[PDB]
Amino acid sequence: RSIGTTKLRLVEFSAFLEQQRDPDSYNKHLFVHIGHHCPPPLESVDIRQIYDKFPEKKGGLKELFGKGPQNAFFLVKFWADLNCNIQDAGAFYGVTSQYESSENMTVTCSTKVCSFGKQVVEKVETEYARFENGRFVYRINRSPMCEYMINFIHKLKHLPEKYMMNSVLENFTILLVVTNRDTQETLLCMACVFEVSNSEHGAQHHIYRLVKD
Amino acid sequence: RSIGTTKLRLVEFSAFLEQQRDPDSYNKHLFVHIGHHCPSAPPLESVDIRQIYDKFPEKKGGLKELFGKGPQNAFFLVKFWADLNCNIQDDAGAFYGVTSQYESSENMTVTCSTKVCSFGKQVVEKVETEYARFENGRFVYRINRSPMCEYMINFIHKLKHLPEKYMMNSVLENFTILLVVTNRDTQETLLCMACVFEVSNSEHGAQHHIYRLVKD
Amino acid sequence: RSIGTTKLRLVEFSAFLEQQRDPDSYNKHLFVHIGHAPPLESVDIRQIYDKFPEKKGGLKELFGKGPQNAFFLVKFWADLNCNIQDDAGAFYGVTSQYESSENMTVTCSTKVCSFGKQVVEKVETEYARFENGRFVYRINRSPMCEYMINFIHKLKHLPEKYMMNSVLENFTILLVVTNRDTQETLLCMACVFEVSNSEHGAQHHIYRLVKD
Amino acid sequence: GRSIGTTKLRLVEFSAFLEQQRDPDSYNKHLFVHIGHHCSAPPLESVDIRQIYDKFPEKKGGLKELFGKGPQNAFFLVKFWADLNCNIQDDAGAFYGVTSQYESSENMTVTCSTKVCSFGKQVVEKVETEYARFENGRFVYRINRSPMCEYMINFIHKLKHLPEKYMMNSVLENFTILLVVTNRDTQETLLCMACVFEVSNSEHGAQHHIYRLVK
Ligand SMILES: *CCC(=O)N1CCc2ccc(Oc3ccc(C(F)(F)F)c(F)c3)cc2C1
Ligand SMILES: *CCC(=O)N1CCc2ccc(Oc3ccc(C(F)(F)F)c(F)c3)cc2C1
Ligand SMILES: *CCC(=O)N1CCc2ccc(Oc3ccc(C(F)(F)F)c(F)c3)cc2C1
Ligand SMILES: *CCC(=O)N1CCc2ccc(Oc3ccc(C(F)(F)F)c(F)c3)cc2C1
Repeated sequence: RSIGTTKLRLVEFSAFLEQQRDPDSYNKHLFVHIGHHCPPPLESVDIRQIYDKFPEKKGGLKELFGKGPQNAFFLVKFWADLNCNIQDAGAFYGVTSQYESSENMTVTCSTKVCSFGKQVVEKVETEYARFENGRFVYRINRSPMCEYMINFIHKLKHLPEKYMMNSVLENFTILLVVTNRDTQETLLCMACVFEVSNSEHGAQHHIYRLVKD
Repeated sequence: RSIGTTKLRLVEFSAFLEQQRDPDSYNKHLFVHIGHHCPSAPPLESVDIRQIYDKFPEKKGGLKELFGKGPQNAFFLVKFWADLNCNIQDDAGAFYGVTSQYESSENMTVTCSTKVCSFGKQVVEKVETEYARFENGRFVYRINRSPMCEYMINFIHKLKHLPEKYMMNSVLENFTILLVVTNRDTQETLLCMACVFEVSNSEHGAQHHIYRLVKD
Repeated sequence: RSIGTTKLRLVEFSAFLEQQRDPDSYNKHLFVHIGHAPPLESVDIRQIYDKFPEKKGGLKELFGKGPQNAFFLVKFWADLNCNIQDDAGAFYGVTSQYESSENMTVTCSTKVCSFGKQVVEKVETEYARFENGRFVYRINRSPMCEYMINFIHKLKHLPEKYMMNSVLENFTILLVVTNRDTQETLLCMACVFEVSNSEHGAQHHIYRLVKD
Repeated sequence: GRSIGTTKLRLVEFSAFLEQQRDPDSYNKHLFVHIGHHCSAPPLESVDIRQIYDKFPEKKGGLKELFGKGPQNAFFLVKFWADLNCNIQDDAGAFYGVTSQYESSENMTVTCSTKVCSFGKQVVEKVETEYARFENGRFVYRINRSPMCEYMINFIHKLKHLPEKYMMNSVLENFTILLVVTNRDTQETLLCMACVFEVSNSEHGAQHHIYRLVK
């Protein structure tokens, strides 16, 4: 009941704000987080429902899902924790991700930020395996957020009501595609949709399998 | 110059409070900090060790006995101005810790003795043994995230309960810590740091002043 | 399954030898390792009571207080295929990592036992760090005691593996992880040892400890 | 003693290495080259930059243009004696990497440009942007385990196939690396290292010699 195949598993996804107010003061706030698999079957969602929320030209979600394998494709619903004081104090907006496999491969992680189903920015990162605790580990550590995403978070936090933030987020999505660079095989695909958390616990997520009917 | 000989050099001393308010919220506050930095600077100022003998434990294993055995160039006075500007969230997922790092050209087994003293009498001692790790062309001795004893956690709580820094400084006049790093095999004193404390009133946060201890 | 409960789970256990031959050369050899399928096999705890101490705070007393689902037998096949070139820049160490949903002060007791009698105890207190959505307890590089370093040397001096296995019949390690505040047993690992003859190196088999 | 640094940025670590995992119980790490953290003392020995212009790319964005813009105190020649005494095992989960660390009193976005040059012509460029971490009372810029490009992995293999170090040294006469660390916001050159290579005369050691570049 996690984001993974037999070939690759998501261990960590963390989007955060670090703030160093002074030499004695450090703070780290998590906006969204997914942790490592821990021992019912995963709920399914028809991919046709999200076709308009992602690009559908050459290399689009429909084309990618068509090539398969279908068991690599997940819908991730995020509730973002925006309860943080953005000070004046060096700020760093970052994303940390970790994957694990039994196999050693060169993996390419494609991150596409999408507004009304149109690509606004793509970030491409290549990662090589590291043998830790009896498995091959792939870590993108402290990937800096683009100015688009920093500005977007600022604009959302300016809205006085969470229903207004959720309304804006209806047209905001992120597509994460992890590919074996050598074979061009899709290892993992995460279609990400966003709301703001109202919970005291903070950031939440719900994972679904993507299928056709 | 720095807290260091040809045999051992202090790289880092950091006393801190970590607080995890919730799964999305982490904070780390430094109370005191020393780092080693490449000098641009004069030799370290001297203090007569006779002036501080009453502020530390004496008789067998005491500062006078340790300084007598030498070497004298291993002995330093450290004046700390502690940053107490932090919100203790009722110790909700709180960790009080000390990180220290030393470096040497030699591979040694080092023993770090910490004696907390009230009016010149030992109130608690902590002893830690460290083994070298060869990192970046030097032997490194790292105590990572050593937990503070309950005496020190309670003491910090009591100080922060005082409404004025002048009241905290009055209490701290009679509070000292003696740090002794020893070669466990030869029993040679590598470094000795006699530590005295005030609270910082600076905007920048924690401050420190290092002196050599001499006899004259 | 794995070594864990709802309250605490073993993530990593490694016993190793590091050697720094020169400034450009570093080597690390693992003797034994555990990293986190049908349900785990059961073993009757009565079979192993004589292999561990049974006075006040002993295995029978600990198992009696429970919970029983915290108690495991770990059979290790140790990889002794390593050139102890010298103790020349050599470090013998143990790394362990545990995870829990709860924030606790955990006490890790390690008892080395010869013919069911304690020869050395190491007690290590660990405080949580919240990493990747869980509380993590890491003993990062715990130095081996001289007893264990000398024991490994003496075993490797024997010309045949059957002789090493014979000596190891009367050697055990008891690992007890306790909530320091409540004194609840979180995990107990009763460890028994053979030498590996496998090309793959170190192996292990985990069992639940039960009464019948 | 000798240190690659200015008042604005100082090299703490440069390490090029090979990690090998022979089996689940066996790990090895070999350093090819290493520069450590180092601190009155006299000036560094000088080299006329005109002598090395042919050994690095020139015209627009070139070493002459970079040195012209300055500051001159940011420019260093680094002679490396590489340790190639290592057993490259057959497909044994190998990782070829470079680890670098810089420190500053100032908080900056720094861009590290690495240009591998054969006969003074760029064969590969790697660009890495690093953001500061405030650690032990300073801003630290760490590129941890940057993977070596196939060109460099293949080059190390081909050199090690030669039966004599003097033959490797002959090949290395036309091999250089240019490291340029830039303040991304202001486009100021913080540090420039013009790197030349020999194989070490030692059985098991790596060495280096640092020089100032002058006109
Ligand atoms: C340039 C691309 C980039 O900076 N990204 C894309 C990857 C990524 C994924 C998740 C997050 O985290 C958030 C945080 C807050 C919200 C908000 F505003 F509440 F909806 C998010 F949608 C996503 C950042 C990035 C950064
Ligand atoms: C059991 C010993 C222990 O926990 N120690 C001794 C070593 C040590 C050194 C320094 C600090 O940091 C502080 C922080 C604040 C004050 C205060 F409050 F100003 F007095 C200090 F005196 C010392 C902690 C320890 C912890
Ligand atoms: C002082 C205690 C100590 O040093 N320990 C106890 C914990 C521990 C657990 C496992 C190992 O690893 C080995 C390695 C080899 C053998 C051998 F030789 F096969 F018997 C073992 F039994 C255990 C070391 C320690 C170290
Ligand atoms: C794609 C660029 C790359 O992978 N690089 C360039 C940066 C770098 C710097 C130094 C080293 O280390 C060596 C090791 C050995 C030799 C040799 F062959 F002996 F001369 C070197 F020249 C350089 C690697 C890189 C990797």
